[PDB]
Amino acid sequence: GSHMDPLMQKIDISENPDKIYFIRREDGTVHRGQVLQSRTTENAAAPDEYYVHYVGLNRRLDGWVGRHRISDNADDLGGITVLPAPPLAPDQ
Repeated sequence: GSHMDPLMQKIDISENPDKIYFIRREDGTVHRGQVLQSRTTENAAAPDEYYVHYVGLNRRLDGWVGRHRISDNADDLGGITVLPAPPLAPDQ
């Protein structure tokens, strides 16, 4: 949460627009979605939202989604539409 890495400067679209991005829905069920735009709010030092267009899914569903929801890999999101077992308060 400080100083943007010289590479992790938010996912770049101009490289694979066709590439389908996965987005974890609020309920939890992850679903495909094409990203077209993105904005880092006024602050522009942490905030950032990507416009997602769920493929096949209702157009109304389309909107803005936080970076945390979008990910190139599904496993990170929800392991392919599956809720991960809640941690029993892990601590050494």
